[PDB]
Amino acid sequence: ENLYFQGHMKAIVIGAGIGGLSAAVALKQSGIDCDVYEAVKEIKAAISVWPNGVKCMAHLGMGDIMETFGGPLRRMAYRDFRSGENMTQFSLAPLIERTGSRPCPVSRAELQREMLDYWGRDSVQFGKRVTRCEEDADGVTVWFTDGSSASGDLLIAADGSHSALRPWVLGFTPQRRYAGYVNWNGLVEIDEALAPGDQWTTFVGEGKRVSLMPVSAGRFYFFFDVPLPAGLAEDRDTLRADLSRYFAGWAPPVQKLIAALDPQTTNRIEIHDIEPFSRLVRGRVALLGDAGHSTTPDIGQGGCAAMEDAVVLGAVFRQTRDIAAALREYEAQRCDRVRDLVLKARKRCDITHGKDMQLTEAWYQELREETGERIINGMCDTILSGPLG
Ligand SMILES: Cc1cc2nc3c(=O)[nH]c(=O)nc-3n(C[C@H](O)[C@H](O)[C@H](O)COP(=O)(O)OP(=O)(O)OC[C@H]3O[C@@H](n4cnc5c(N)ncnc54)[C@H](O)[C@@H]3O)c2cc1C
Ligand SMILES: O=c1[nH]c(=O)c2[nH]c(=O)[nH]c2[nH]1
Repeated sequence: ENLYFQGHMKAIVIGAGIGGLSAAVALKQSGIDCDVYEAVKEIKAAISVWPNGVKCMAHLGMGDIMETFGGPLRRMAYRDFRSGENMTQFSLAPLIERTGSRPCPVSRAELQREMLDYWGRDSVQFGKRVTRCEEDADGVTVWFTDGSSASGDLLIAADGSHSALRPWVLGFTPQRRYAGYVNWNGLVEIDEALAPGDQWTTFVGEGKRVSLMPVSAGRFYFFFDVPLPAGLAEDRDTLRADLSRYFAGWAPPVQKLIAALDPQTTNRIEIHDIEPFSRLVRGRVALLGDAGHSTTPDIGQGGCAAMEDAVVLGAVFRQTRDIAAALREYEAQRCDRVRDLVLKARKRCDITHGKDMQLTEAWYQELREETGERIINGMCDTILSGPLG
């Protein structure tokens, strides 16, 4: 009856990705007991964690993970696809000073592992795939495909971009929108024949991108973007040849990358987003992370946004036990932010990948005249609009 006492407030968190584990950690900080449920039986290339996300991780008590595994990112450059020459290059030092943290690219595998380690695998029930939630005046209940169910006071749906709970919260089923390009990504060992080990290097041209950024342990996170129709007959077996075709004529470092990579460990993903929602919560249930907002990766803010969601979620429960009031405040704080992030990503996606090839050529022109000041400013804007400023 006094809801502050241990065992009187139970949150059910669905999903053990970045969002779910962040949310559980944040809820626990605010004195709420969480049971975490995850669909897959076992976990299974990288994420750029900008300073807004880093400060969130620090706030959540998980700062050591970022310091330890974050790649040494200190500068960036854009290179011409033919010449391979610098169009613009500059250090990120100024951004790090304005935002208060260094950027931390981290391998997805390592980030996930460390966060599970931190939360503790024993407090996660795997093979638990949620199908339905229902709420009464007393609480909320969810059902799992294996026939079990669980009840609690609060439900956090952090079940990803294909969220099963999302339709119940919204009242309809949003659909994923193909963003018009395909991303190939993976990891390779740092070889300065490709690019500098402390910088994020992107080759641009023809509405395409080839990118390298350092994660931990002397490795590069790499990705290739190509504007393409969805559904092409292309997989890991067709991979090297596909990339060779798509990037014919591109500077030698790119050919070096295509030869260096391992197709068996390289991901090919057709990029989608979802039109932003105007609601994130319903009763005792809140969407968090990709479940509440699904963006293209184009400004590297997807995982950061889920961390931001969690920080705000913990904060709204810090000094209240009125679930309905807390979740309305969560929604109030998050909804405009994640809308802007999805739309910002979308716009950048469209400029980068030649939706209008002239706008794209104009962007390349701006990169030729770029000192770094305008880009740094733009990045700071995105970062400083986060909950921890
Ligand atoms: C190619 C690419 C590059 C990216 N780069 C960046 C970047 O540089 N920086 C950045 O900040 N973000 C980046 N992102 C975005 C980032 O990866 C995601 O936003 C982030 O992983 C979302 O976390 P999440 O927990 O909400 O979703 P997920 O990581 O997808 O986790 C959801 C979890 O829920 C589980 N689940 C699904 N359905 C059910 C069910 N019904 N019942 C129970 N559990 C279920 C899933 O198994 C999964 O473990 C990138 C994304 C992509 C695709
Ligand atoms: O602009 C991008 N930033 C990223 O952090 C990222 N990650 C990715 O796969 N594609 C992109 N694009």
